Amino acid sequence: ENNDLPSSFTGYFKKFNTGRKIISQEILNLIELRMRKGNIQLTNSAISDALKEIDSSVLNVAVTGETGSGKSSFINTLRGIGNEEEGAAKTGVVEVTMERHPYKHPNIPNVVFWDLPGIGSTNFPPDTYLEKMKFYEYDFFIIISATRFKKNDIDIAKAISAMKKEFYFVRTKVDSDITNEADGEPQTFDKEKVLQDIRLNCVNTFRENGIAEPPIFLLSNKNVCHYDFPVLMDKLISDLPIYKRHNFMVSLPNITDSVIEKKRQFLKQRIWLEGFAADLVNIIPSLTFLLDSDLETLKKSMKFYRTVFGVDETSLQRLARDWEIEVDQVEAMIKSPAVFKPTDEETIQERLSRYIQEFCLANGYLLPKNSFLKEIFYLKYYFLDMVTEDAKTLLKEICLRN
Ligand SMILES: Nc1nc2c(ncn2[C@@H]2O[C@H](COP(=O)(O)OP(=O)(O)NP(=O)(O)O)[C@@H](O)[C@H]2O)c(=O)[nH]1
Ligand SMILES: [Mg+2]
Repeated sequence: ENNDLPSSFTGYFKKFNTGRKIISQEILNLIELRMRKGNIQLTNSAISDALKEIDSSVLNVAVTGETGSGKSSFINTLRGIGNEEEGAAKTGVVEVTMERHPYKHPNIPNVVFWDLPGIGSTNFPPDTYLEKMKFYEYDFFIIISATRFKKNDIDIAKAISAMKKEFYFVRTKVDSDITNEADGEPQTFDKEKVLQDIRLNCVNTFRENGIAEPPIFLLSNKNVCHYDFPVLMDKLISDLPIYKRHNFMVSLPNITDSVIEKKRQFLKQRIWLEGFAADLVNIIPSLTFLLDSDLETLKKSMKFYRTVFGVDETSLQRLARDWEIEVDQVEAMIKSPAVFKPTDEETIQERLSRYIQEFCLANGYLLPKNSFLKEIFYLKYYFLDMVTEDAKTLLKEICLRN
């Protein structure tokens, strides 16, 4: 195929949708220009900066609404926390306080959810409210409502729109409405129709009050991944500057296979980046000896991936708790927990040695003839596929246990 490095390096990213790239074209060109000239110190530095930006990226998400709107369950769902685990948002807690309480993401501390007090329980008018709540500090400004449209909510929307700014409308408890129509309306019932009506009623409420009509999302916290949740996350990511997508993408709850699959694609681009900033070699990866200086990097990488896909230690026992079984049985459903557990069958070195042969037999080296990433990186790809698979497996169990 292509025996050119600069060319092969950037040729890799065309394997992802324009919106699922984690680095801009411009930045990608910078890296190539340097690489083209052969200036190794500068191309490593360029990549390094690019990853520095991605990581240091901070994300502030503001969520507002009246009590019982679903505001807590929402924020907790976006953090992978139960509605009662230590560090969860509680109802009316912020309302009484009358002050915004932040909630850093457990694994991605750079992602912050700001639970804002319902304007109803504050002696602040719309504009003063936003002012006190520091509106221009959030990347996202969500307004959450349930079945009844609150007059307060309307005024806030009216203030933001009149301000020429944007916000998202997350309507919850849609499940309640579908169960009510099904009950009283035997045949004249249809979730698809009920859904449509609820949506057009939100649309008009905004139009009627002279609001520009924002992105609307109907959903249920008593059964996420079922309605506009997947769409909600796609929209949120799409509205982000490229460099901020990575951190928010990997933070997202693993509610569907697509979310999970989208996470893997992002990380497959990070490995490639790390692989090159680390500099290529001419020795076949399966013929290398793994140093402890490497086994660590790989143990650290595995802990991160596992956490990102919710198949780590905590997440596991948490699931054992629900299903009333034990972690063991759970770890027996997936593969990643075993990787670093010494068994009578083989030692770490022996196992990782095999993973590299299998990976390259199935995927070949990803570069031009006699060019290779350092072994340590092919293993990350391997770990990444294993974790992705595991998350998917467990997600099936979660649903298979209704
Ligand atoms: N059926 C159903 N219930 C929901 C949904 N979202 C939240 N709830 C329910 O509402 C209760 C509490 O909602 P919760 O999110 O705590 O309220 P809150 O909006 O956060 N209060 P606060 O606004 O003060 O933060 C729980 O009983 C949960 O069943 C939903 O989409 N469908
Ligand atoms: Mg709350």
